[PDB]
Amino acid sequence: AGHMDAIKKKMQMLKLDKENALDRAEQAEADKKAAEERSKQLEDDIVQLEKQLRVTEDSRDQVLEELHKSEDSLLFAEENAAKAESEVASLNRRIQLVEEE
Amino acid sequence: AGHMDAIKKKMQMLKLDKENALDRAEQAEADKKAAEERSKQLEDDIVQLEKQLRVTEDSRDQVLEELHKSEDSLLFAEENAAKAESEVASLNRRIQLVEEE
Repeated sequence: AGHMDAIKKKMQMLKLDKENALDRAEQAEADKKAAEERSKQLEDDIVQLEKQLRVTEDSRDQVLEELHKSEDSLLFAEENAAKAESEVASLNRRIQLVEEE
Repeated sequence: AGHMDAIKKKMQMLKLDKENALDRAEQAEADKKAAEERSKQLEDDIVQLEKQLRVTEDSRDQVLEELHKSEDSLLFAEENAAKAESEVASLNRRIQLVEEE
């Protein structure tokens, strides 16, 4: 085995180390794309959830509107109750005065 | 028709008016309960929606966590890529120096 045979042997072992370093570079570069692809997936996920949030919020705002119309119904019913009670008291005074004629 | 016959007649017409006022009081009192019952219905509706909102929010917070772990994956992959690139350059210098022996 010549001087060059030995050098040959050592270049081969180094090339073997480099091939493994290269494998690791390729894994890492794959891992960078897998991560970037997922990050993108998830970022859209939140977009979708942000929109879903806005919906549930408009849908809530809508029950609130109905609530407000109902509260208004209630108050009008109270007003009407007092109006009729007043009318009944007025007719009772009138029947009393009529009876006394 | 006596003096009292006439008074009788007028008390009857007044009683008729009062019976109608009473009907209106009863409608109004019914309307006050219908409104209060609905207001209650809707107030619970929003409770339910407030809770649903909090869910969708926790579920969003959760995608965000996954996002953060993915971003972290990416950075680690970049670190690993540079590490391996460095190793490959180091082995290339070594093979060059070996060849020259």
